[PDB]
Amino acid sequence: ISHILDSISQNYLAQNIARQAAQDAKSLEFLNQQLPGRAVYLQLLNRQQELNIAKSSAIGNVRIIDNAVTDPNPVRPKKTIIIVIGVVLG
Amino acid sequence: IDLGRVIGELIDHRKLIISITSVFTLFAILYALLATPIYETDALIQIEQSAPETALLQSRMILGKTIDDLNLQIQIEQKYFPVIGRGLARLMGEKPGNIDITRLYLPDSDDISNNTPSIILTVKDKENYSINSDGIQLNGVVGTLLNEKGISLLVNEIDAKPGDQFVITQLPRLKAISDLLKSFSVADLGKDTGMLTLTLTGDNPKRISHILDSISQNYLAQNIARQAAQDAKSLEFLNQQLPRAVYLQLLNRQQELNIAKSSAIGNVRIIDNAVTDPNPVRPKKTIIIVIGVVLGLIVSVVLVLFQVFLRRGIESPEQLEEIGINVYASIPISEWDTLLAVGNPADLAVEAIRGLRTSLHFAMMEAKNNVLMISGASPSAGMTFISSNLAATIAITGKKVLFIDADLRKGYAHKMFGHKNDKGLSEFLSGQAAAEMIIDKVEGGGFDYIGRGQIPPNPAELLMHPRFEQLLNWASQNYDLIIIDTPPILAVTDAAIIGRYAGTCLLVARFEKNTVKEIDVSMKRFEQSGVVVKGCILNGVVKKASSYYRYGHNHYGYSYYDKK
Ligand SMILES: Nc1ncnc2c1ncn2[C@@H]1O[C@H](COP(=O)(O)OP(=O)(O)O)[C@@H](O)[C@H]1O
Ligand SMILES: [Mg+2]
Repeated sequence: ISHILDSISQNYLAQNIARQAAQDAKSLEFLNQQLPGRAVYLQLLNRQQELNIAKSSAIGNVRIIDNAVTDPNPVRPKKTIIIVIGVVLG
Repeated sequence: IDLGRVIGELIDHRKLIISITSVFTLFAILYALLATPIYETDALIQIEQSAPETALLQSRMILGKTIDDLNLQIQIEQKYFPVIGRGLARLMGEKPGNIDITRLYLPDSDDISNNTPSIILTVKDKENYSINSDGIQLNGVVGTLLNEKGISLLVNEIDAKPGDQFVITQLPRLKAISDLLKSFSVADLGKDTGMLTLTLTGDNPKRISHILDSISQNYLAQNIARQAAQDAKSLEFLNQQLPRAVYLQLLNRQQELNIAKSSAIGNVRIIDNAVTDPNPVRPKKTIIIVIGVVLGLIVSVVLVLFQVFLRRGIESPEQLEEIGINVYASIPISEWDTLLAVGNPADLAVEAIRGLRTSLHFAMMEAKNNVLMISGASPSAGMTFISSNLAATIAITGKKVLFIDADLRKGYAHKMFGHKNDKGLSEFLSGQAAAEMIIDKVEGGGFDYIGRGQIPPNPAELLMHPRFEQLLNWASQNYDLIIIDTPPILAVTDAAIIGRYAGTCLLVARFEKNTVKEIDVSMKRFEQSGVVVKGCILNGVVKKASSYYRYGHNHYGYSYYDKK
């Protein structure tokens, strides 16, 4: 469960940075599909790199302060409340 | 009432309680098993709020687009003749047949009520099929479309077995939308987030996921399109406004608006495409069966609670003795035209009649004569059962007993003893028979008996004849005991006439059929006519736990024999 919670954290970490870039990635996606007067072609090249840098540097909103560790004491079953209820119910 | 009373009542009515509860649980289980399972699929939508988006998802514009895409106005239902044929077919492991229809145009009757025309498709094989709307039979084949009789139908990929029928309904577009809108719900799940949780329920697990995907995609296309439209409208005017430095400046704005429209991206977003939860959400079998048990119990309890508060019959001899009525015996029901005292002398009811025989030997002493009249309140209370068996238990003790069947109305003692039916008590009272010709011997008995004879038209007036007292005065010298069986006193007055010549009179009370006031009314009707009723005989007692808790004793009696 500690390996799973580490995977969930890292996937959400890798995924979150990607999400903010997704708005600029879709713009970059259509720009690459739209790369063919020449002065405008240079203006597109300036937008071409600006979308490359924005996507690459767009990592934010998620920080993992602590990695997953397992509490060695089980949370269930709660032996004391079970035995106590066993006495009282009996 | 207390704990013992109610627990005894529950023990006594345990058959009723168990049967009613089991019927309720059986109905609950049959519903939980035969009800069609309804699944639920969910998608997650994340808007870039989320208030106006909900009403646009549930609109007839978005939902109506899904009905057109998936042809949700073509309703196909497997044909099952009963209201349970679908559920049991699922239990038998039969996979439900499904046919894919891509084109359906019915003749559109559109009459006063049936705005939804319907046909019935009967699968003949994997390839061809039949159609019958109103008896008109039409043969169709997968592939080749059908345009006949004003009926357009295109069936693709019949996945079923031959013989299966299907009801194909072409419901109106609004009805298809209203059905979808009824099962389709939208939520926010955070009340602030841009997340929308689209859920959809239905009996088909695969179909509802295709529908929720169509709804989501349509909503996604529309949402993004609107954001795209603003930039498409500006780029539209730019294309309309292009007429050299400003021209190049507009060219930069030209592509900057091309990129935006191309990028698109609605504020709304999809994070999870629709998948169906394989566990049905309805019917909830556990809560249905549990309610079936609990509802069956509270119904069984109120019925038992009613029968307890409504019953008025006698429950124990104590009820009769609270009024001052001596109960000389309590005869149990004999579970065994025969005399019980002769057929089964060891019966528990004969053992109780022997206890009456010894109780009478002490009560019939100090009486005027040896004549014992046995009457009762209501018919079929056991007056003939007790008097005839009491005569049999006194006959084995070596006494001469005469059993007179003075029930000139419905007396059947002659049938119970073996009869020469001629010359009974009627023929004697009417003067057409001598006292010696009417006495007959019980074969397996030990006592003589006088039958009623032919039913007279005036039974109560015959018993008033002075011949009846002459017969009793004559028989009282040739017999040690005369037992007179009579009709019930609350029916006719015959017993009050006969009771004038009987030294001892006993009433027979039926266990649950007679009431305490009914027996008190009977004893006071005798006393009003000069007949002193010595006591009562409670008849037909059954073993009941309620009597053991209400009173200390159930008054049934114990079995005492050596088992061999
Ligand atoms: N304690 C009993 N046990 C078994 N059967 C009984 C008992 N009392 C009556 N019966 C039966 O129920 C019927 C009613 O008895 P019956 O003598 O005809 O009633 P009555 O003369 O009071 O109208 C009879 O067939 C009788 O055999
Ligand atoms: Mg009778």
